[PDB]
Amino acid sequence: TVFRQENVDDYYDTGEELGSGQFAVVKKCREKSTGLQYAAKFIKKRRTKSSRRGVSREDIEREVSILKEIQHPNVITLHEVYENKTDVILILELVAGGELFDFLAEKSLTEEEATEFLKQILNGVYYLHSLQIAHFDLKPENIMLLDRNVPKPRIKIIDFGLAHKIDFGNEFKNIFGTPEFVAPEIVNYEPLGLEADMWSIGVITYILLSGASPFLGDTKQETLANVSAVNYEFEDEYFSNTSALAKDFIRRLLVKDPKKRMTIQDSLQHPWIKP
Ligand SMILES: O=C(/C=C/c1ccc(O)c(Cl)c1)c1ccc(O)cc1O
Repeated sequence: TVFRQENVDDYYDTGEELGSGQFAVVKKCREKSTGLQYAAKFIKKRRTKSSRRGVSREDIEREVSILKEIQHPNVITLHEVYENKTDVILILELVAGGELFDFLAEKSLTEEEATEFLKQILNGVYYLHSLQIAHFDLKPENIMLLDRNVPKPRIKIIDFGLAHKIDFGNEFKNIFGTPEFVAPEIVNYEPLGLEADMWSIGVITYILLSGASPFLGDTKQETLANVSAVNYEFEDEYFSNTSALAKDFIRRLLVKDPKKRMTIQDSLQHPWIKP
């Protein structure tokens, strides 16, 4: 599938950089014809078949195909896609209130603050899972706020670079996500489904309530070994005034067997969440 091959600079002006990774950079931008503002994600293309630099066209097309399907308050909206010899450029909804990763460093959250964020994450994931889309990269870096200067900020899941359609209940591919947040089946290179996202939600919830990462080791290999062994505990110093029901919610997500883990619907009916 081909994208718009006019020069993006003829239609947009770019500004502040919003983020930067191994194969992508995201810049704030403004569409010349409308004055509306967006985030432009420049993805470096692979230059040869057998290369390890850049992103394969199959991977780029999968991300675009998923973004084109989704429209929900808690996920980004794709506006346009351009390309040239070097890059695919996704023009995405601008979310300018900063990361969930940065806003937490300003403050642990109370259970009310945590559940206000968490309920929005669960709503966005409920939408994705209803469409059989696994995100495969849920972590604070990928959760951003629309406006951080309000008491209950609204959030959006802002990237879909590892997301996959799960039309057979599982997909058998390597997911090189962040060790602290990936489920045991990712660590063990097993078939992957929607359940992997629910594990990641459990990790996010643990961090929201405590400020501490449940599986983090001193090296990536230690973190991955901790995940596979489900080597985590609730430290009293961090959880002494956290409710038992909040711990129960986490405990039912950080479950090695994906079939025994809470689903997204289970998580919305769990007594900590259900109104
Ligand atoms: O920084 C990133 C995300 C940014 C962002 C910020 C505001 C927005 O509205 C939108 Cl859509 C995205 C990023 C994404 C993918 C990747 O591979 C590497 C990265 O660094």
